[PDB]
Amino acid sequence: DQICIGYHANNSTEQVDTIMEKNVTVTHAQDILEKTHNGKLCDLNGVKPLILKDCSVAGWLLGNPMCDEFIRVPEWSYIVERANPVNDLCYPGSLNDYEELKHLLSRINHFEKILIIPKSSWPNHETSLGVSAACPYQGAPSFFRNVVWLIKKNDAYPTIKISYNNTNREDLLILWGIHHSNNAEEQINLYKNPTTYISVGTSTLNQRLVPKIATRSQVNGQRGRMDFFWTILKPDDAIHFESNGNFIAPEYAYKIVKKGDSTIMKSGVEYGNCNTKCQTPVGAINSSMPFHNIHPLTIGECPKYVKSNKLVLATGLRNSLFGAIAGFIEGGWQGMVDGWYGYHHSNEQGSGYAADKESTQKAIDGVTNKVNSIIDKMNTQFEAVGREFNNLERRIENLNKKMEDGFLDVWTYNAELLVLMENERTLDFHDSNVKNLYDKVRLQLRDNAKELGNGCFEFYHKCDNECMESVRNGTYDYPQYSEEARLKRE
Amino acid sequence: DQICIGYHANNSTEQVDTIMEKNVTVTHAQDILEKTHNGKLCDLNGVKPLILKDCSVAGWLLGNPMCDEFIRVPEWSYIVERANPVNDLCYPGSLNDYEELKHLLSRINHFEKILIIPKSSWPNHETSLGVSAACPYQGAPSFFRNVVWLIKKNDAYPTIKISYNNTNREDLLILWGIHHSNNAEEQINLYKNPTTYISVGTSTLNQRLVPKIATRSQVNGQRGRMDFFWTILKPDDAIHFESNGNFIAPEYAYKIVKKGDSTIMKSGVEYGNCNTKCQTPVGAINSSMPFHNIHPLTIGECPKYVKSNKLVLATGLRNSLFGAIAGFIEGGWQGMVDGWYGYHHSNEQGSGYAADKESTQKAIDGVTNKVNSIIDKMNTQFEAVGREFNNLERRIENLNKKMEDGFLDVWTYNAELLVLMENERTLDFHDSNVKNLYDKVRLQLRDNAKELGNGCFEFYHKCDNECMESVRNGTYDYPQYSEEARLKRE
Amino acid sequence: DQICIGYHANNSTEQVDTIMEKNVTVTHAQDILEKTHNGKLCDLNGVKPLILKDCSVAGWLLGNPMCDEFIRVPEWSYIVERANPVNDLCYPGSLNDYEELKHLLSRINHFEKILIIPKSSWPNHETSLGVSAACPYQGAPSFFRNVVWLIKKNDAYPTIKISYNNTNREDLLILWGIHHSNNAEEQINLYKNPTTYISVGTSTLNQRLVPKIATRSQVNGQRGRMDFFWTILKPDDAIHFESNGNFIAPEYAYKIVKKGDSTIMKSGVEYGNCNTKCQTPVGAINSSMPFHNIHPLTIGECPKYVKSNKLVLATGLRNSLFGAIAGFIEGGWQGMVDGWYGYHHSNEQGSGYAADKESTQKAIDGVTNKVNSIIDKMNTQFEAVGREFNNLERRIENLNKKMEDGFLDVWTYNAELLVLMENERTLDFHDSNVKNLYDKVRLQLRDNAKELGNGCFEFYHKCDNECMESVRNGTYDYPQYSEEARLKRE
Ligand SMILES: CC(=O)N[C@H]1[C@H](O[C@@H]2[C@@H](O)[C@H](O)O[C@H](CO)[C@@H]2O)O[C@H](CO)[C@@H](O[C@@H]2O[C@H](CO[C@]3(C(=O)O)C[C@H](O)[C@@H](NC(C)=O)[C@H]([C@H](O)[C@H](O)CO)O3)[C@H](O)[C@H](O)[C@H]2O)[C@@H]1O
Ligand SMILES: CC(=O)N[C@@H]1[C@@H](O)[C@H](O[C@@H]2O[C@H](CO[C@]3(C(=O)O)C[C@H](O)[C@@H](NC(C)=O)[C@H]([C@H](O)[C@H](O)CO)O3)[C@H](O)[C@H](O)[C@H]2O)[C@@H](CO)O[C@H]1O
Ligand SMILES: CC(=O)N[C@@H]1[C@@H](O)[C@H](O[C@@H]2O[C@H](CO[C@]3(C(=O)O)C[C@H](O)[C@@H](NC(C)=O)[C@H]([C@H](O)[C@H](O)CO)O3)[C@H](O)[C@H](O)[C@H]2O)[C@@H](CO)O[C@H]1O
Ligand SMILES: *[C@@H]1O[C@H](CO)[C@@H](O[C@@H]2O[C@H](CO)[C@@H](O)[C@H](O)[C@H]2NC(C)=O)[C@H](O)[C@H]1NC(C)=O
Ligand SMILES: *[C@@H]1O[C@H](CO)[C@@H](O[C@@H]2O[C@H](CO)[C@@H](O)[C@H](O)[C@H]2NC(C)=O)[C@H](O)[C@H]1NC(C)=O
Ligand SMILES: *[C@@H]1O[C@H](CO)[C@@H](O)[C@H](O)[C@H]1NC(C)=O
Ligand SMILES: *[C@@H]1O[C@H](CO)[C@@H](O)[C@H](O)[C@H]1NC(C)=O
Ligand SMILES: *[C@@H]1O[C@H](CO)[C@@H](O)[C@H](O)[C@H]1NC(C)=O
Ligand SMILES: *[C@@H]1O[C@H](CO)[C@@H](O)[C@H](O)[C@H]1NC(C)=O
Ligand SMILES: *[C@@H]1O[C@H](CO)[C@@H](O)[C@H](O)[C@H]1NC(C)=O
Ligand SMILES: *[C@@H]1O[C@H](CO)[C@@H](O)[C@H](O)[C@H]1NC(C)=O
Repeated sequence: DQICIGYHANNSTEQVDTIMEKNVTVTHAQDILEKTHNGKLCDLNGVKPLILKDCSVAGWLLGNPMCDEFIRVPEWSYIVERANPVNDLCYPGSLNDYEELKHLLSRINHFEKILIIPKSSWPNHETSLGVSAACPYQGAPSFFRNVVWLIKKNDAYPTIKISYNNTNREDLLILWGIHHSNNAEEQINLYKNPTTYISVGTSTLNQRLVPKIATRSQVNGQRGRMDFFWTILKPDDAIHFESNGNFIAPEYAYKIVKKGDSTIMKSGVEYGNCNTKCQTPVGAINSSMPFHNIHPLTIGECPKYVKSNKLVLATGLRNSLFGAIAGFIEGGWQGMVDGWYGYHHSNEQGSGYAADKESTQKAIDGVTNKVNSIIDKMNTQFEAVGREFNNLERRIENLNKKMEDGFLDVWTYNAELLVLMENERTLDFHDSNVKNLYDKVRLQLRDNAKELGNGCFEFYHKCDNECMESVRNGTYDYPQYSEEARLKRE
Repeated sequence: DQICIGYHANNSTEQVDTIMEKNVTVTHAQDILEKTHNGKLCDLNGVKPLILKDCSVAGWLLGNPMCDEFIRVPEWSYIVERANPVNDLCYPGSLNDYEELKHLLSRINHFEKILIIPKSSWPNHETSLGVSAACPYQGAPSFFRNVVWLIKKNDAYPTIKISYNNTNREDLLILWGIHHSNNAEEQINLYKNPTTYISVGTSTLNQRLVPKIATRSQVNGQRGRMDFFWTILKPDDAIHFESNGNFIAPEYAYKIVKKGDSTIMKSGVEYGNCNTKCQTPVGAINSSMPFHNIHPLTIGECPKYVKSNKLVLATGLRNSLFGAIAGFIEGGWQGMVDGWYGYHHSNEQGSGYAADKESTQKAIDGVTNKVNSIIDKMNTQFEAVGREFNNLERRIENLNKKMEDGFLDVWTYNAELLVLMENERTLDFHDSNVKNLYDKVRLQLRDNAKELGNGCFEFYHKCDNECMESVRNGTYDYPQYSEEARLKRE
Repeated sequence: DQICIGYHANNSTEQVDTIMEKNVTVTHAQDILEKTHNGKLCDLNGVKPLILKDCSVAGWLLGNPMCDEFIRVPEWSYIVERANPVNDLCYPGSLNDYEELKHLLSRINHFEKILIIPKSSWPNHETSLGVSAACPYQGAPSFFRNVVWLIKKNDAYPTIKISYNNTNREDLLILWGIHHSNNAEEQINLYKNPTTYISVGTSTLNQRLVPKIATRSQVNGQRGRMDFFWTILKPDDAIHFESNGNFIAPEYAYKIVKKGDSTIMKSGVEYGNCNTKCQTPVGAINSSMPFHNIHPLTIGECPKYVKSNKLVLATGLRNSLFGAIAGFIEGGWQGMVDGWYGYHHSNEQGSGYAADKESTQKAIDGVTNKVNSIIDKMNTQFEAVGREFNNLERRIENLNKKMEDGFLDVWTYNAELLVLMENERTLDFHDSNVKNLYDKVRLQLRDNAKELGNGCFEFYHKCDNECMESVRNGTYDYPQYSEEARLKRE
């Protein structure tokens, strides 16, 4: 007749890591790392992204004739740009402050293209010959569609003076440019006037552009260049243009109607007619996990990114330090299904495994609260944001990279170290709960049984099946059976 | 006759937190998080801040007529600017490198304004007509006070050639500007010469400015603009000006006399006739706490800033795992008052509580060192710093924000998780102490007493007051009571 | 007859620190902090650094005559520049985008200088008179060696139009400049033409420079100035120059022939004819430690930098929580040399110390895995990178300093805290191992021996050497001796 104290065992092969031991097989564990993605671009909470295909942001905004698909865009959730878009600037040149514009686009969800300067507004200039073979449409020379390349009419280019007063209640993004002619003859053939300028003024802009007539290398078959500029025209302000040549004038502008969180994503994976709450450039995530290792650059409600390949929290015991688990109790009980700790009883009346629901719920509550506390502390982590730099901005670009990679390393260490330390603490917690139950039965039985040291108490007397129950309840009468044990001794 | 091992209990209501359990009621605790402020701006270590009221830094340095109170400014400890000061550049335009200038002022505590170019130096130019209705003073057109808007005199504007040599040993801040006229007629009416320039040279400066005569929107009633510039003139260098018009000459310049720690605080909170060692834009801090959650931007000897709402360290024990505290000892004793651990005796002469000074003093040292160690580990933390950016520096501004918020989240997690883990260890430390003291007494008594299971030992022999003390003294003589206890065992 | 449990003791004075206690003398300990350096500059894996001595990067690349030593530099590992080099721009002026050029250079291991435009390319210009006493050589006026200050010939300066196509298959760094003359007479005396320009154009570059003819302060005896500019001509692109004066033409250019890891170190420390794998501006490191506190800016396979003065890991035991070590055992054993824990026996055959191999090995494996896990987690620490900023870039310079200092503080805290926390656990780990060993012999001997409480068990029977061994072996035969012990009892 004997009562035993033991712990759960099963056939779980899930492993966890600790500071002192790797690949410790536990009865119960919880993965906290998401490692899977649907491999496709999806709508973000019902709203489709804007996929520019082979067109860049500059080709869309200025109206590269190969980008007609986006002459009018519905509202987007985010913008997808392929890494090296073919249709960028059909006519060689530049777009000033291009990275500051992209940063501004990242906080905009909808444009409305409005005509602000009709071509009828230029009665004394030519508005139909401003085309180039560098900007082909259907094999024929063309140009950007949102601006107009004005040239001379009847061998004259009168001085332009025009003002647009923004009458909408939303800000307007407006683009214009300057053409850099190739030589003094071409300068005259196009604009007649040999010494030209472009003036642009608002309440804050005070720009003067002068053509640079020089020899340059051919790009897209052209030695000329076009330098484009942009501004944000505030609701009740006006923009004033003055030019005697080389003016690429605004025709259409963009009314910024919806502002909100967005990003310009560099991805080439295809749209998949799906919805998600979390998008990465490699694919969407559907997960309640607190961590993921898919990609740093995400948008939406996402898990926290880590470079970890494994993040598994030990919730259960060591499968088959305080000296109980794998100590004087050498192995787990597979026949014990309910509860994490309990007793095995043996007498003439019967035999069976009985769980200690009191000690078990204490352990489940603590183990569960630890998992919740761990998840809660990682709500506020560093999240990378898309910042673009140009070729003479390589120091701040490198500072950016080192900062974003720095924080990511800090949080990767924080997540992996916390799991290791608390896994160790959790295993030691189960070991302590078993010994406290072994000491609960002891100091209650006393010399009514000999403690064999294997976790069992060999009763010198005999126990009813209800006798074993009373100790499991926590109340047991030592004097009632004190007499039978003395005779059994010797 | 018995002796019991037990621990402290009081009417404390303080709650601390651990990884497994929230809201644990302990007997003693140490809050480390200051959460209150006086809601006012104050002097810093006896030095008043420079409150610019509604004047910008630009308005003070150039000398907006609305800023005349700041003509002579005493030494300051920090500068207070409203978020949108209304007295800023009364004549529209810009101040070049204004954020870089604000950055220099953050390391400056006092200027000495000096007259470097008197109006008598302009005998062939008009010095009393450079006024505008955009810069009103007392119901008449006026102008910035520290610069001079020079005009043609007798319908002439002879070329200016002037040098100022810094003969002071202090660095000199000098400001000048250019006026952009509105059309060719106004250019003649103001400065007879139609084609003008400003040249400015030092040992490192080589600047040429040319007015931009174009049409702009009216701001503060003016379609003109004034662009201002600045430089620091080293102690033996000279600045050389040449101009045939549109020149806004210096008159007064600022000698940097005191360099040190200061900040451009942004706040509209009022001055409260107070002194502090620690100042935030929402209020001043008077605390010895190691942490605060008032505001990231502080100046002076301040606590470390965290986003936490609660940061309370456990120092005492759980109020009313090794298995003693709330284990076989069901609860603490209110009647034990001079220590955390001790004994309760009961004999024929009476009863009473006694604290074990040895074990309580060891636990006090360990708990105090843990508190001190945690404060010391938090000595070096991220300190947010005011850095300013303009409308086309939003990428770097966004970089700055994410870095300062990212370090804040890292150190907030560190503070909170360390308090959680160390609070758990502290409670288990108290529980272990009590078990080791229980075993210490169990070691002396052996079979001369009985282990009840609740922390008490029922003596088999008679133990008077001197014998009770010997068990507390650690000098219990077992052989002196051997036979009586053996007789009582029957 | 008697068997004791106890633990190792030695003559160690090594001390570790814990959260609750500092300066704990432990039996064995592992330093993880490197604190020493040879105070010299060395080759990096057999490659000698480029030591510019008193020449700046600008003086080297432009070819300041006082830098001739660096006319043909072999491949380097890192570049060493003094903090304030004396031979910088001998003719005063600037090098544009200098900090960005230094950032490109920090990723370059070898230049091959080539002659791209020889002086024969200038038949109608004077090529021997472009010298200055600001750039002495051998007591006579000279000039930068890689660039040609062209001058009028026969009182004429024909317009220069030249193109260079990069026919090499590697990137080409090209430099050029513009001379700002001092007045209209000097302009004519040097270039005949009063109104001059320089145009430069590539596939991406479209630059126009115009002399600024103004009064400036004398620097190195010159009121004039030279502004220099650079570009990277890609392997099949062309650069086009046009000018009618003030042009400082390229002569030699630098082919980028090896790209690689490198850095521009600021140091006055001497080369010492040494080799290293890890270099620091104050000295070289020869070390296998995982952490060092020498300097944040290193190059090579280096330890991770912290601000700590001490980082020592407890690997062994407290020297002479669970209540065994310095508890009921109360002291270590000097006679016990072959393990951390074990037994001292005493019988009629003699006495002697013996170690428990199993419990010692289990502790050796755990502590070794602890040390390795701590080192492994700190492999991805922040690595500071040298980044230079000019006088009007003080905001981003401060942002940079704060970021690198903030990560340094974060990772210093992580190291000190993890060493503190794991040290405390390790000492407890040993305490628990001793107790579990003590309780292993207990529960096996049972009432066949008496429990002294000082760690020893007094046998009530005769335990010969094999009986003593069976206790260490775990094969004690309880029934064989039971009657002899009950006979000795009472
Ligand atoms: C072109 C030139 O040498 N100008 C010097 C000027 O000579 C003029 C003369 O050519 C003309 O015929 O007559 C007028 C008067 O009607 C002038 O006399 O005379 C100045 C003084 O009167 C010179 O200034 C002295 O220049 C010094 C520096 O000498 C160097 C130098 O070492 O940098 C001499 C070099 O040969 C010369 N470089 C070249 C390529 O010709 C340079 C060059 O002139 C400057 O670097 C360009 O700014 O100057 C000292 O600066 C001294 O203080 C100053 O008086 C004119 O240099
Ligand atoms: C009007 C015209 O065609 N003038 C002759 C040039 O065509 C010719 O230079 C050639 O130009 C080629 C590109 O031709 C376009 C273009 O960019 O596609 C055609 C456009 O009609 C024209 N646009 C305007 C407003 O005139 C455009 C324009 O002239 C340039 O873009 C201005 O920079 O050129 C191609 O580049 C060839 O390589 C080139 O030879 C020149 C020289 O032969 O003579 C002109 O009469
Ligand atoms: C063209 C000209 O030189 N003068 C007269 C115009 O100034 C005037 O335009 C009006 O000017 C108004 C503001 O008038 C001031 C001002 O800024 O307050 C008055 C100043 O005395 C004058 N300053 C100087 C130094 O001469 C100032 C100055 O001309 C401008 O700043 C130069 O930019 O103008 C106000 O803006 C009105 O809305 C504007 O019409 C016209 C019309 O009255 O007559 C001109 O002769
Ligand atoms: C821990 O203690 C705090 C109270 O000090 C509890 O916070 C309040 O809980 C009630 C609902 O139970 C809310 O209505 C209050 O708004 C909470 N905040 C207060 C009073 O400041 C908290 O819920 C407790 N947490 C647990 C797990 O028991
Ligand atoms: C500003 O004033 C000082 C004092 O006159 C000038 O420095 C002196 O210049 C003269 C002639 O060049 C020398 O003889 C003195 O030895 C110089 N004294 C000192 C302390 O430098 C200085 O040249 C002037 N600064 C400028 C840019 O002209
Ligand atoms: C832990 O388990 C995985 C998969 O079985 C294995 O790849 C890995 O090598 C194991 N780690 C160790 C230390 O054995
Ligand atoms: C644009 O029109 C509105 C309405 O009259 C007017 O208030 C405003 O001043 C105009 N803005 C400019 C820059 O002319
Ligand atoms: C607890 O006891 C102290 C002293 O008796 C008393 O000052 C205090 O008010 C009490 N606190 C509470 C919450 O009752
Ligand atoms: C401590 O013991 C070791 C073993 O011989 C010895 O090498 C060392 O020098 C000793 N140190 C002192 C201070 O005795
Ligand atoms: C620890 O040891 C060092 C060197 O012996 C000593 O400087 C320091 O004062 C000691 N610290 C404490 C708390 O005793
Ligand atoms: C340089 O020479 C090659 C020869 O193939 C030519 O293809 C190339 O276009 C030239 N580069 C320029 C900018 O003309």
